[PDB]
Amino acid sequence: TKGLVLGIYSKEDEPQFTSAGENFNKLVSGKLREILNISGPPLKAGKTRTFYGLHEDFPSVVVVGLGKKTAGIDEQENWHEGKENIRAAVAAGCRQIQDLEIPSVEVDPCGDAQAAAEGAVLGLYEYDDLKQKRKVVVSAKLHGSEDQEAWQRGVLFASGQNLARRLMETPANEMTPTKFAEIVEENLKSASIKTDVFIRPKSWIEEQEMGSFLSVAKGSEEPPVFLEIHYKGSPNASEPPLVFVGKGITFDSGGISIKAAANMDLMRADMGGAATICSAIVSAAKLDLPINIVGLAPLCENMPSGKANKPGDVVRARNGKTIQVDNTDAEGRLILADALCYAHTFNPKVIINAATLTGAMDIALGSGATGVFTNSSWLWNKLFEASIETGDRVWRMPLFEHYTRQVIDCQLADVNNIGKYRSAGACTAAAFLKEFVTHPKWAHLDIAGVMTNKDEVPYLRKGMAGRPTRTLIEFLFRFSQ
Amino acid sequence: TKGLVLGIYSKEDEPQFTSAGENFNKLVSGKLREILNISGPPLKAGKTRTFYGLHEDFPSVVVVGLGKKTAGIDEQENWHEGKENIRAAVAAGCRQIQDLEIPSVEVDPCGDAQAAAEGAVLGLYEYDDLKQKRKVVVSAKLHGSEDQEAWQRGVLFASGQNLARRLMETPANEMTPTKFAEIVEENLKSASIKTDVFIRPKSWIEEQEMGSFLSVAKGSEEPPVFLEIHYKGSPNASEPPLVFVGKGITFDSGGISIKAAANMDLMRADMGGAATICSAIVSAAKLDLPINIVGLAPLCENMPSGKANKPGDVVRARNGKTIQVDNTDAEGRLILADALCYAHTFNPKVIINAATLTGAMDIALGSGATGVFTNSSWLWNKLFEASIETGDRVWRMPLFEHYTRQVIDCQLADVNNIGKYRSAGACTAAAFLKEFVTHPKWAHLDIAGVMTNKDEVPYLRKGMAGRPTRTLIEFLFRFSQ
Amino acid sequence: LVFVGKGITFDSGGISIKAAANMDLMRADMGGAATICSAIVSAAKLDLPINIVGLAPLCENMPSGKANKPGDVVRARNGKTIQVDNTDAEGRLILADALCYAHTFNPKVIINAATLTGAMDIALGSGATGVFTNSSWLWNKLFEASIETGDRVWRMPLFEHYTRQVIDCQLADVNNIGKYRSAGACTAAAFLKEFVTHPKWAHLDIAGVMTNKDEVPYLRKGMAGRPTRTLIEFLFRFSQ
Ligand SMILES: [Zn+2]
Ligand SMILES: [Zn+2]
Ligand SMILES: [Zn+2]
Ligand SMILES: [Zn+2]
Ligand SMILES: [Zn+2]
Ligand SMILES: [Zn+2]
Repeated sequence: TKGLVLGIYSKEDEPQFTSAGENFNKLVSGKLREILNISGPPLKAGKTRTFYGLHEDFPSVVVVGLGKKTAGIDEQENWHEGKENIRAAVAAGCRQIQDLEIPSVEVDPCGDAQAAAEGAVLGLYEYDDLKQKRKVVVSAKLHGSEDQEAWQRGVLFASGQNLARRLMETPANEMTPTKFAEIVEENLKSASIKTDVFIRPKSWIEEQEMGSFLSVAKGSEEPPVFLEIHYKGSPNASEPPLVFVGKGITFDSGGISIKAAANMDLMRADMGGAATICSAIVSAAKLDLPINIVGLAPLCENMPSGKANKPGDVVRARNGKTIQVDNTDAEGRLILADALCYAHTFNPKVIINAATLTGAMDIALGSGATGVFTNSSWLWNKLFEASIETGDRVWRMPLFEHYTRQVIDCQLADVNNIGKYRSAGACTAAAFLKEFVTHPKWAHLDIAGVMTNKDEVPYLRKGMAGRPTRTLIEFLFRFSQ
Repeated sequence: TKGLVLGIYSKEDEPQFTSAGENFNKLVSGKLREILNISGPPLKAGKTRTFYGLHEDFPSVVVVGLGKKTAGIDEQENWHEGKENIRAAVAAGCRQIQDLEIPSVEVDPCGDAQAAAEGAVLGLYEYDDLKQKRKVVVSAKLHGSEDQEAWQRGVLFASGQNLARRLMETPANEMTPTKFAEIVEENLKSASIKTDVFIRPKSWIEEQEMGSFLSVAKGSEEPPVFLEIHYKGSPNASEPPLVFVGKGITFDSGGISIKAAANMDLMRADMGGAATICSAIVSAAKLDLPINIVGLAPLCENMPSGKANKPGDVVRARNGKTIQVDNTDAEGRLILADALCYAHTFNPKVIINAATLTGAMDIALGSGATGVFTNSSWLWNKLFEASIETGDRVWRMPLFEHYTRQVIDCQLADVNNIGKYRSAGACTAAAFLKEFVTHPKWAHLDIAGVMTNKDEVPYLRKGMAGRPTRTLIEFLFRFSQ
Repeated sequence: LVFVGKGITFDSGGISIKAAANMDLMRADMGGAATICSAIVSAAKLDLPINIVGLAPLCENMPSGKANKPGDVVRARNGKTIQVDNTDAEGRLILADALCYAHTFNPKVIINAATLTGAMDIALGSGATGVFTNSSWLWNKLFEASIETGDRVWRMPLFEHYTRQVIDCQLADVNNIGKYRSAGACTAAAFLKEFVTHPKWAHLDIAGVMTNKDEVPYLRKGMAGRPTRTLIEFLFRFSQ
């Protein structure tokens, strides 16, 4: 059987159906509006109502509130409101169809086939892999034939996100460093033949003088990996690549500066930064975006042991700078210090890194937006514009020499791994990373607060969220224009 | 005797003196450069060197590094760098003159008499009032006669700040609610005859239905006050006023949600918001700025007792909204809810409030900038521009409906006093306040992280800092143009 | 004369793991070895006419799958069993064997130094290092030595009162931490008394004089090296 998701707008006499809803109402000789009318209150945005037996092929029709037809970019909220309405409403419709165990659903494009595809595929996603109680996986399809490219591009963007949620969600004993490197490799090679994957072993990592990455890694028995992803999509094979770097800690216990036990299981998602940048690169190659992109993810685990990093140790990063490890839980900093050095080798046009770096970001913006520190207002503008379309917001945070001073604490080393005071922890972790970039166009995104979803963005179940993957794909999309 | 502070720029053969330094070098027949040269390394920004006996009237000459003569607005740091250099350098020079107990100092204007006045008067400030060991108070004067208005306007701006540091620093048993109201009254009436002060007692406050302010206040024995300050500086006496509101908690213990003991003494500065907006209004009236300004500061103490607010209580704000007090330490929120209602009575052109609201602001930006939440980009732009001149930065933080949802937790009341989750505490405290403003141009400044100085801004001793008072005076200055 | 020094090169706490805050300073838990070895290098540069042996057990204290467990009973070189109730009271354990071995040398005097206890820091907090000694003659020579150097010593009690607190049988002859939290410096020293039979032993607890901030003006802020000159000066005068 099929289910049909149909949208309507908020209230004229009648609140308007979409063209597809209106066309369905004519095909059932006015029944759909009749029952909608005797059924109760007008549906508002994100609200659904389900009707049965109106048509032989659609035993379940779910009508969904899209909000005001007029909705556009909201200057205060910094997103396109209308598309947010369409993702929210279609996900709520689709999820009613899966609770009735119906295996396929025709979705009305609602005026924007791309965001309706994104609502349906985000909305229906689940991670029930290691459970014996799995949900019915239903397959969403565009209702109609008129903008199947826009539907399929949304399908594409919502899967990139879903790959990243899956990557993040999987338990750390399953998603080890080589296992993640293998999933990404497999996915990237299915995306395009214009790809190259290098799963670099410890041997290579130590030939590259990556001392601060290697010192995080040694306290675990799990072999680290340096994952080098290439998408050569430019016609000019010598066109300078954009490089994405991502913190891939596959589990963070804290090391010897050990984490509290409460809710420590969420640190399986400390490789969110690698999940995010690698999924956006798989999507860019599926999209055959005409640009060269390198992806760099140092993968390792941070564990207490008799060979772990000790508070006070001084390690040497690939640029020769010494780093005093004052707290072993400020490990991503260390990892990214070498990876951001290596990023420069590629002669990049742009360097963007992503990391679940700091609980300070969560106290600061708590999932309303991911924080970005950038030395370039041009980069800031392109990322900000990219998030107005996706609804997955970005908010700029300061790169002031003020926070740098706080981490240039000599004592034994050139730089300290944690700021001198507790204040502005996101700001001093970003200033730490500035010490390893000499590039005029670098952006640091702190993903820690947008790592999980509970109820905040309606089209995502409660779980690891995969954010800001579509802001990154959209940024690449527009850049390759 | 007099001391003379003279500046020089960083390195040509010779690093250049200012006109005044160069003129002094000619008056001592080349001695000053001679000794500067045999004395050691070239002074860099903020560095000083002191020379004795070059001239009969100036037994101590302190030469001060101004940095690069070319310094202007820094696009990355968002301030005028050169003026920051001049405040820093002159304060370091002036403080050498006070450590030698010299009672007067001629200060070179360094190309910007206003910032050199600001360095000297900020630099030399102290709060030693209740000590028997007091510092020599030296008197800084412009070296020369050429821009005595620019010198005196800086004197004016730096005193407004110093009034606010003094207000903040004083122990809470001395700076009670009527005592603060009396200091401000006295200062405002010395500033202009175009002023009106209303120290409103409890009787008035309860006739105005200010239930959420009154419920914070009742747990202390100290009578609360509502301070209404008017500066009628406009030619049009019916010109709509700008209104400034400020949290005046004179000591915050936490109430029944009691604070930890460690460093609780700093909550004598929880009236920083009232200190800041009242000092800027005293400065605006000294400056005879042609605008109408009302200042509103609810003053009270937050103490545990047998009549204190209890976690879970529901109080009624002046607009009739009920507020569930889930945590009694989120009291400023409550106080400001009534004051921001009353602000609307004045038919204001602009509503700006300031509050040491949240330690979450300190985790977020930690004294690199004060955070501002505003529903208007026009207000944001004027405040941001104002802080480029003063060096006392502002950084915009988001007013998203996302944080509103978190505080619209019904349960017993229309709004909860703390957000549902711990995340984004600054953002949900600001969204709480949005619930009490209907004005299209409101700005909320969270002053909590810029409350203290340790070493971060060089021209301020370690202590309560009085920030962002000059950003506010400067904003008023430009608005009255 | 034999000098013994705790050389823990990093102390994490083991399984009784330290809090994260400021744990980097435990790189200085070998301060006791640093102190006694530097004084012996100085005594030989000074060609002091005496025989000096220096003994420093050096190791690291880390959590792992083979680390000491709270409750374990280990056997010291004199055959006494020691119940390790808390793995962060490790220097105690280390010094127990080293102080046994010290006796082999037939020494005139046995002095050990250790950053043993944060309880010393609560007690005297860098105004002086604490010394527990069964001899007033040793106390007098060390005290006089610190009048010259300015790097003070303050005597702390070796009462059988604190011994009783650590003679808690339960599984072992001696427990590694005192029964109550009180007098932690005093019960850690009484623990060590259980391994000395020599009539002239001094225990110096160096924990509170480990760092300098502003307290003694001629030292920058950092690890301070105290009480090294009190020890050199004591040797100097002894060799007279
Ligand atoms: Zn960590
Ligand atoms: Zn981490
Ligand atoms: Zn409070
Ligand atoms: Zn407060
Ligand atoms: Zn220990
Ligand atoms: Zn130890």
